[PDB]
Amino acid sequence: NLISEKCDILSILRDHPENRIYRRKIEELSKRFTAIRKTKGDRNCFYRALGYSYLESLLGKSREIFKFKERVLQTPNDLLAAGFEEHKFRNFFNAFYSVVELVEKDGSVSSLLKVFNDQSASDHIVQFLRLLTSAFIRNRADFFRHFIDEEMDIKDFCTHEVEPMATECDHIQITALSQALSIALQVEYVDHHVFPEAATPSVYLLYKTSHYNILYAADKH
Repeated sequence: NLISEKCDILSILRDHPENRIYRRKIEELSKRFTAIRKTKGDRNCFYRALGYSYLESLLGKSREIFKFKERVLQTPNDLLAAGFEEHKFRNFFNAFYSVVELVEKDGSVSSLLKVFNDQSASDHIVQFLRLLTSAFIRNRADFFRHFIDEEMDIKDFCTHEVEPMATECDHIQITALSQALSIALQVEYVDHHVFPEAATPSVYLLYKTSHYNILYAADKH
């Protein structure tokens, strides 16, 4: 499946024999986190992980859901301001928005996970999040241009490394999407620019070999 059920932290070792060199780190994670979900490794897992994990965190939080829904409703304007024609992002927006309404009206983890495990609806959701990232980059080109070579074109970067499905993310894309959606994200690293520890993150991800899974904090008891 695209997004797994919750499993033990220590399952990162017991499975995967490659992972035994990082046993002490995995054991320290096991004291701060209580679970991990696995995402398929298809070059889209940053977008799929962040989008699932963030929408999961909103379940049952009326006022957070309210404010997120209002931001997502403004997203067509970011897209249009970036140069995308309504014609082209429409179906991706609709699919994203329909998961936000599931969150708001259904409110259940199992229905959410069912959308994110449906290849088609889930890839639309990814493609939305990618176009949003690209829009955000392009509308803030004066900032994001400092992250690539001064003779490279930020627009090429969006066209080739952000918009197409199955292009791996890197720090630019993670910074752009998180800022676009106002997500407080903490990335943990099992073993080129680290992400900071967050105050009260809604999403924790575990990074290893350019792949992202989702962590759940035992910030508790």
